[PDB]
Amino acid sequence: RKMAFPSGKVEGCMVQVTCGTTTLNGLWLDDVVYCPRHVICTSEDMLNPNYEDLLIRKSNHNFLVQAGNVQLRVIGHSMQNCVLKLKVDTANPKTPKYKFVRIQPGQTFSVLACYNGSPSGVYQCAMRPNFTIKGSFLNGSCGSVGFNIDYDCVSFCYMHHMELPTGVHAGTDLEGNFYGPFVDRQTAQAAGTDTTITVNVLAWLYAAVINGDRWFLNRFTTTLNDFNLVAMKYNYEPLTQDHVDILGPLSAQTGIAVLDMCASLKELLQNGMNGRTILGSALLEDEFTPFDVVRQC
Amino acid sequence: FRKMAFPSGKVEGCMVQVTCGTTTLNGLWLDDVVYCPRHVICTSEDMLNPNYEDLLIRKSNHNFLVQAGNVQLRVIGHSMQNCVLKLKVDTANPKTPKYKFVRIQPGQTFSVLACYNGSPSGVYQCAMRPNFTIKGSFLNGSCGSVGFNIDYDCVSFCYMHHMELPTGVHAGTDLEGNFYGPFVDRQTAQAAGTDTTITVNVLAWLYAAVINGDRWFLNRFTTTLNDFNLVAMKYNYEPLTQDHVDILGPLSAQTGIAVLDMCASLKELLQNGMNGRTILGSALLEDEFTPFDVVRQC
Ligand SMILES: *[C@H](O)[C@H](C[C@@H]1CC=NC1=O)NC(=O)[C@H](CC(C)C)NC(=O)OCc1ccccc1F
Repeated sequence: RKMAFPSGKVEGCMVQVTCGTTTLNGLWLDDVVYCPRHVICTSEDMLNPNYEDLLIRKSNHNFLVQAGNVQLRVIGHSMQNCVLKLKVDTANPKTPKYKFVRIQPGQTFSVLACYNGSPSGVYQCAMRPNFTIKGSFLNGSCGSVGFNIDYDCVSFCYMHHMELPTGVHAGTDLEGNFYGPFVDRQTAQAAGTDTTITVNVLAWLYAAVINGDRWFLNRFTTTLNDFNLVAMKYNYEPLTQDHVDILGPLSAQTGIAVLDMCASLKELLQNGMNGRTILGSALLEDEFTPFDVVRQC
Repeated sequence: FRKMAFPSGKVEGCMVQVTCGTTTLNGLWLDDVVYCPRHVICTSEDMLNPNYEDLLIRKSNHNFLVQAGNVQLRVIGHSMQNCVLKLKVDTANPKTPKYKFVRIQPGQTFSVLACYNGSPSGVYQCAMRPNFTIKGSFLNGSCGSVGFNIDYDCVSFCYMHHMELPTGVHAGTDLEGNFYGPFVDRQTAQAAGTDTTITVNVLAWLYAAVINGDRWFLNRFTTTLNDFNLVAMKYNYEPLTQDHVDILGPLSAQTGIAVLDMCASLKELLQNGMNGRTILGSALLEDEFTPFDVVRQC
């Protein structure tokens, strides 16, 4: 089962941010609220916004920040890349221990989808190799954040800014730097060609085994380089030696050598599933990391 | 589409741990009552067929250890409601949300906050199968984890976890302690009925495909509900109820496609197969999204 981190620590930080006729979500940590800077745009602005220009023309009192029924007074504002930072006069007592991180493609994270400052749903995503994320984000979701929880610490890794015409999504880290070649303007943008996260497919196959599913296994083996040749042919990421290392615990747990699973994946790529499913799916799933699988088994 | 859970924070604020001896499971702390599975009072010698009523008479308030984190909550009364233990505690939970206890129907979905020793580990979306099992992720120590939906500010609690079956699926009760399905809280091998496909959710999925402009499978014909139900059962699909017909109303309205017309389209897919075609990027029909789930993500 695809499993998200419990979202309570993040729900206590979500607020609503309005400028003009534009409302989206912000993240309130300590006495600062972080949100996408395109909240300051209007219809005409959005096509080619000169954000520094638009921002200097704004006053602190142009920002309406609401935490539920309560309006927070903005006592200062600044911009860090694509993220607007609003200083408010009061600190959030619900602020958890946190940090800002930039995740690598193939890493997963939970998304708390929010609208008008209110949490609506939580789900698990992966950072695609082409730096998109396949999410459920509608109008008004901008400022929703993605995160992981290690111990009692929330690592914020994603803030949501836009949809692409293919229906995937793009956004920034909490320093305001986009993942991928995207820009926060109202244009149709295309991503690089997406590739499949191989180490995650391998983790998922080990999971199907742990759960007693093994029809796809074979007795064949393969070298790492010969597997990577076939992987790349089918637009799968090559498997690094650290990726192999990371798969050790699942290998140990099932007694299936990593390169043996690679030989099984190779057969699937070349032949398909021929009606058969794995863990219920007709497709090879690649949004489960080794850690995600282990933690759940 | 994707499975999307409700935000879990209102439920996290209610999770505690309940311990008898060395046996620790999770409980749900609402106002001044903690709810947990009664088998917290079982020993290993008792697991195969406990006498819960006799096991409880031997129990006093001061034998129950209830903790929120490392903070003890003193128990001041206890009772048993079916398969659930109710422990009155001396502190009202300040984080109690608006809530209700609901008993859901097969096919309905809900979020599960998987907890261990009172600490949440993850949240995910489950479907109650037509045979009253759920396909969860539960390890040892997960009992007492709850399933819920959130409507506005109000948490509807619908599931409490009690056990695993040989097939690897899971079974449990509502918050009044009544099992879903024919199962009992004893350490015995129990078999669920044969699982069937959740027809109402497949229909919801077809509506979702139509809303997104994927509508090759729509035909010019209709059927009666009885005719559809009789065919459906031959393909191991659940028959539709009047409540199923009714909760498809909004999607029927959104699309202008009568429920019974969508049933005729489904019938043709069941009889003729997909013919190497996809619906929403899939050769498989999905049955774990309810009409409400579809509306949420659309
Ligand atoms: C903020 O809430 C919003 C979220 C997206 C709206 C619908 N699904 C979403 O994920 N963000 C925006 O609307 C973006 C604002 C820009 C100034 C960055 N724009 C956007 O998502 O639309 C992209 C676009 C533009 C033109 C043609 C196609 C297309 F996809």
